[PDB]
Amino acid sequence: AEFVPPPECPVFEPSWEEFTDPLSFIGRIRPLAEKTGICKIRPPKDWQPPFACEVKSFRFTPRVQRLNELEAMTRPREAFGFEQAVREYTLQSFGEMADNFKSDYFNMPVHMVPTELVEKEFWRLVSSIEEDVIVEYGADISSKDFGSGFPVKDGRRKILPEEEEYALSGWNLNNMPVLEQSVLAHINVMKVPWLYVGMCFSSFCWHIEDHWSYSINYLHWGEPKTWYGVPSHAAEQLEEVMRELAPELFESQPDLLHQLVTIMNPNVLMEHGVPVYRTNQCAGEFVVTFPRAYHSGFNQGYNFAEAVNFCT
Ligand SMILES: O=C(O)CCNc1cc(N2CCc3ccccc3CC2)nc(-c2ccccn2)n1
Ligand SMILES: [Mn+2]
Repeated sequence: AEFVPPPECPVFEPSWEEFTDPLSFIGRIRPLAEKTGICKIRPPKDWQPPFACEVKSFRFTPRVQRLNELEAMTRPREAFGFEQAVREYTLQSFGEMADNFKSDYFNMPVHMVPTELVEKEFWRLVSSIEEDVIVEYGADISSKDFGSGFPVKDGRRKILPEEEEYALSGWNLNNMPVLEQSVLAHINVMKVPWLYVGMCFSSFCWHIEDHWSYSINYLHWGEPKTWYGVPSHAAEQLEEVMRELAPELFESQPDLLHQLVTIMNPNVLMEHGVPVYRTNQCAGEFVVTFPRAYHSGFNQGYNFAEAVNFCT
């Protein structure tokens, strides 16, 4: 049985007038987008920010992902835990590895592999015990390490005159409001975007953000990032289904720890009555996750994303 793609989440193509500030736009589209958990926003055609990361020094140690680790629990192999150690890549060397992996895996040029094929094969590999596929995920790279993907007027990197509008734009993830209101905030006497370098099959589990926060994600360049989302009204329904289908050894684990391994086929959630929506986030497009909207996904290939939590 092949994977059945969930219905598509809403995609918005705002005009220049509607693109004037994100918080007003997200607040207007919320009656529809909050019913799907996630939504995609395509900026106007002429809105093309530069890539402002320090590429000459960009290096990272991506985490190793055993895609079928949950299904493998039904088997202890000899010397388990020593499968593959983490290594350091550059932005170039990671891309060379990523493109070579995908082209070798599908026996096709990387740009010719349909998004539906990677999606179908990803969910087959997750539940396969006959094949052990291992990928790497350059996740949790702080924008403070090598700079944000967006230009920032902090004096650390040169900004051309035609790039200044992107350093001051409200859609620049460094210009999103992040300070939550509370009484403690008036008693005590800092959040920044995070970067994610992906390859084919690199994935993130079903989870919600801390404090049920909104999140916005921008794909600077590369192959698409495939998303799955669940609206907040079905959050407790997903949690009960996920706990019933997770291994019994993890069923009583707290949410913050359970979310570290929650890779689950969306078709199984949909069969249990959970509404799920999907999207392919392409280069230059935004994805907004709404409060308490569970979401997961994987990368179609070598790409570079930036994400931050924002408050309303
Ligand atoms: O890849 C992207 O574009 C962002 C995907 N979303 C992620 C991705 C992500 N990472 C993906 C790598 C990974 C893989 C497996 C388990 C945990 C993690 C955490 C880092 N972590 C988080 C996270 C962390 C803390 C609180 C809330 N969210 N969110
Ligand atoms: Mn997250």
